[PDB]
Amino acid sequence: VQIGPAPTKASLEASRGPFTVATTRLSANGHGGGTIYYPTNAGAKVGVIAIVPGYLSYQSSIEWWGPRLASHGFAVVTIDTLTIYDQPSSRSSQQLRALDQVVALGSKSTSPLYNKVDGSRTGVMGWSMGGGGSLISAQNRPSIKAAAPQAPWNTTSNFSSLTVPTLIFACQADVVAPILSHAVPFYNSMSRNPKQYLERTAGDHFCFNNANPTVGLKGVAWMKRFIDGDTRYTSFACSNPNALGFSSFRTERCSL
Repeated sequence: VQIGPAPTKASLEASRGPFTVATTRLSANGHGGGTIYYPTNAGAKVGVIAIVPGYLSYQSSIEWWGPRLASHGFAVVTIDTLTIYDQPSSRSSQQLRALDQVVALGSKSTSPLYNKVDGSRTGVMGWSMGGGGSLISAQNRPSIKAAAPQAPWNTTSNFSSLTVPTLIFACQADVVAPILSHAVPFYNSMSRNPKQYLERTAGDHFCFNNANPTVGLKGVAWMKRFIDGDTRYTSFACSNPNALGFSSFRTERCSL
């Protein structure tokens, strides 16, 4: 599907895409509740992205993605977890529940999301333990169309089964999830999928939590290309962004 205008570097670096963003609450049901960001004027049904925070953290740590992605044509739910101590596998379960519940609101005539969402097109994102959780979600539910975790943290690194297109945002100087034992092994384990690695120069573990323009371009382009199948975004999704402030870029099985 092709939603919205032809993309440009400027339009993807901008604070917002073309659409106006509303919100509605996701009640706590097997997670800590969330906010659903959605476009009011996409003109067609949109896919769903669920985003999960890190250890000891709340929705605010991942919130900037909500309006950013929603304004380009996605329903984006940012959740709190059952507890702030929850580990990656629990965060994955909660993320999948949030996806399913947003999809179900799209079929509820009393929901603001009624007739606005397409449950056949879904993605997962998240930070830190929620980034590990997003890789776990993609591993456990291969019908997901795209994953784009940031500063992912996980105690194991065998993501070789993944078939989901996966972009890893990595923080070069991360002390919490050091890249040589977390992000890089996670990336290297993958061989069956379109995949990408983008590393922020001298970044600490929180380096993706505050709305960088290249990060925003990449996350939207990856989700457009792989959730929507929108080949207008292939060049933005697959290319080195050639941006100041990034120390490494790698991609495979992301052609043209």
